[PDB]
Amino acid sequence: SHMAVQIGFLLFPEVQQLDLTGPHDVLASLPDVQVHLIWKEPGPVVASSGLVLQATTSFADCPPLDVICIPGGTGVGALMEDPQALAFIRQQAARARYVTSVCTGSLVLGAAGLLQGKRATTHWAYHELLAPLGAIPVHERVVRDGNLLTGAGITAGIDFALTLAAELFDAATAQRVQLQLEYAPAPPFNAGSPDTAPASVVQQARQRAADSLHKRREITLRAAARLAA
Amino acid sequence: MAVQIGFLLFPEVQQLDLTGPHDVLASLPDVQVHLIWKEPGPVVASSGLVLQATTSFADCPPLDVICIPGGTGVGALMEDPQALAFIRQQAARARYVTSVCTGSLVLGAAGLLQGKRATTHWAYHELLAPLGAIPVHERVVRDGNLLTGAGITAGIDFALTLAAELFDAATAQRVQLQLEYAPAPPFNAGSPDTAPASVVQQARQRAADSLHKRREITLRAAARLAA
Repeated sequence: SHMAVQIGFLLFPEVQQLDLTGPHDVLASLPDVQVHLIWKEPGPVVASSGLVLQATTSFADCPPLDVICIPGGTGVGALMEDPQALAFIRQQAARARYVTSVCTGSLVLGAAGLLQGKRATTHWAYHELLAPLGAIPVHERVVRDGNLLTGAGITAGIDFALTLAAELFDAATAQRVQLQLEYAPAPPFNAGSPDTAPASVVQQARQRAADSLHKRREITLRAAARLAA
Repeated sequence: MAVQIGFLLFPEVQQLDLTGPHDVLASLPDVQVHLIWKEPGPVVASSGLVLQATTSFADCPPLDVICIPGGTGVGALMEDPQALAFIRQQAARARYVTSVCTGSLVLGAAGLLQGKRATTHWAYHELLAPLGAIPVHERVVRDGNLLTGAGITAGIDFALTLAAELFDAATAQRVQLQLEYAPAPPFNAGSPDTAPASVVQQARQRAADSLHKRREITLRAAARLAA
């Protein structure tokens, strides 16, 4: 309808698609919502896995949003130094009801200056990069600070989206969607956190992520210097 | 030698049934993931999200794993002889024949649940028995090389279960940690067993028209298997 809640996801090259598609299917289940997938131009955008998604609107044509949501992925390092994307995020965040992210999407909110003095979370492996962007880093899976809501790594998007649904509507509506989703998780292993995974598994992951972390540290301190000037 | 994993991608799919498992399985070493429909190109999910089929039925390589997601669109597939024939063709040699949520009703319409333990979405569970299944109220059910997941988000638990079978526990644990899959749902309403009675009533009231239309399709599909 013309009175729909306007929800926008930034869709960028090398996005982690589940950061976007998990929340999308939760929020698209709510009454009279319009969901936008936003990039520089409408058209195909390839996720890090090779899954092809389709942007529905340009930055220029995007209507004022009730909710803006920034997903994470390999592609976040480019976005943290993209003046056009950061300008769009700051413009929309001026008047949004909720300014939101999942996973390393919060590093993009950080680069835009929107985490200064604010409680935030991100993916467990990249949590150290919050403090240089002015955030109060919180080791919780969904973190609220006023109208800012951030989710932790990838699958936290589902927990994040049900939390947001309760704020947009009410607990009864969020619970109905949870039941329609049959979201009563029963993971076959207990390795979802660095605190519970076998030590060997946490070590192999920190070994894998080390190169990305050192590259994102340098981008993060360049982004922090631009907020300082 | 790469493990070939194929998802059926059909109009009015419930996209999270596909995209959850896709991001888990595409994280594994030595895999190639296909999104299969009658022709490559755009397929629109029930939410209006546009996905892209990568291959036709004809160009699809022999699959190690076939996975059928669910959604509003399964009713049409349950009476689509081309889709059911394609599924039977791949099921013949596939190492694993699989589904998430109401995707198991399509496996049922294809004749692949006869005498097998299976699950589906809680609201449509009564439709498994007429398609020949032994209905099991568990979130991931394995019967030989058949693995079925329950409603929508069960696809993530299903895919980690499958990952351990294709590779090993350590490989599945590495992916679970990369996905930070340590769920903390803000409510306890994911099952009809735990949700408030008012919430169950409203979910059953929303599903009723879909369930009646699917009761009718199911009994036509069962009658074809019998004849």
